[PDB]
Amino acid sequence: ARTFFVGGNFKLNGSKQSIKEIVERLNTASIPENVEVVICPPATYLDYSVSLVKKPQVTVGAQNAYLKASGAFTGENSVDQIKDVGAKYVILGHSERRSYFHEDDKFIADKTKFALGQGVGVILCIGETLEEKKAGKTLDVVERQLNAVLEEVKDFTNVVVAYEPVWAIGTGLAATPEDAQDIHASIRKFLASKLGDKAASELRILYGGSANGSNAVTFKDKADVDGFLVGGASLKPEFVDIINSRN
Amino acid sequence: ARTFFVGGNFKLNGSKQSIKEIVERLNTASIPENVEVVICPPATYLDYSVSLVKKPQVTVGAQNAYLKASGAFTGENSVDQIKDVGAKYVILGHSERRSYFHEDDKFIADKTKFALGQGVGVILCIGETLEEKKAGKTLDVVERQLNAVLEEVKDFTNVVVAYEPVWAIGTGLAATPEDAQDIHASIRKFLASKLGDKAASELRILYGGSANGSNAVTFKDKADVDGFLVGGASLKPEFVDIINSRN
Repeated sequence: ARTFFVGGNFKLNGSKQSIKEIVERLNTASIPENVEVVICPPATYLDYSVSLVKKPQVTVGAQNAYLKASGAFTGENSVDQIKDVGAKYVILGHSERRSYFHEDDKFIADKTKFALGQGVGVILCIGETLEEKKAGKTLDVVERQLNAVLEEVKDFTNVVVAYEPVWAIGTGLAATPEDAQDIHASIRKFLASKLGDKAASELRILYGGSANGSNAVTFKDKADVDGFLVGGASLKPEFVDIINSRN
Repeated sequence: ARTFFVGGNFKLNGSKQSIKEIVERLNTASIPENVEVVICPPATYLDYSVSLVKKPQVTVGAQNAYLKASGAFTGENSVDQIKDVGAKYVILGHSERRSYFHEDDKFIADKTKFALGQGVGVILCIGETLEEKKAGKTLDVVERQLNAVLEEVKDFTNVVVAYEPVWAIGTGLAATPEDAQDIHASIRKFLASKLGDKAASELRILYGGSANGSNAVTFKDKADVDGFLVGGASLKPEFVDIINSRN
């Protein structure tokens, strides 16, 4: 079956002291043996985070990387350097980068192929805005975003897809577990038409909307929801509750 | 007088092993007592670099940071993280980010004001392209870039300016020490009209064109060249020669 996957996107937050607390808590926490947890701290703390982890179920990932391993790209992160310090994943296509930093569909596709090629797992993010949602373009958007990646990537074995309901950010709107199940199902069905039912059935699709200790359990019976890409809750003790939400 | 300043921009290069070698060499190297050396490794190696440095003249800097200390900005570096791990500087406005990552004049200005406000030193980069050079817009460009920063920054005490002759990168053209002295003098005179002669006389203006162990010495008698923002050579043993180029 698809292994429950909980990613923790710290975003631009954390210090050596606060992250030490986050990791030590995970080191002593009682969590399922068959769960995959990936904490994603700022690049400045990747090495340190890896050094602190003493839990088999926990690995470390970066929040972004470039499409080349090295070169004259001042300010970027490299998947090879991420690997060098012991990290195992990289978040690509996060809505905050597609919007604020104008990373287009192909940029994300190019980064994904490169990361996978260097042996680094990818937490691929997709999602539509409120405007796109109201225009009834939800499927058109996620399909366009995925299609771009499919042009460069044929194997999603080392990939997990995170659906971000951008339309629910600061809009006074809220996505429900039913909303998640519906779109995850459509996404899985779409990817099956492009990669075949088998690959589609093995792909973890994570809910990337507001996920916390209080509401994680409300998604436990959604068949096509295989985990989460947690936001601010990943910096708190309740992150452990999310990991145990399907016990 | 102005203290000689040598920055080493590693760009997207390095491994824990290679950086250890670079830092250990600087630790045991014979360098001037009155020189400020700032090595700038990828964010992934900032903490490790600081931990290895044992030379008083050597400090560490990041290659880029956002204009906020924390928040929902997945993939960015924060000036507070720089301070947290003992780093002291941040490179802002490097040509590679202005071009490839579409960072405009105001974005750099905002980042600079924020970085300085947090007590982090800034290596402010400016420079014109081949087209701008050919159109004789060199001065118009550097002045435009600086003016944007001046709108937000009124004190350059904790700033060092790096002039990048982008027009000499992969174009078949080469800048000379005479070219550097001329533009540096013009930059200083311009800033003097805005910040006053005293502030301008204390400002370090670094040559950011191709600078290596072989040609560093050719800039020794140029009164307005106060140092370098070294590229590829900062990854090699000759970086030490650049640091000693004015003995």
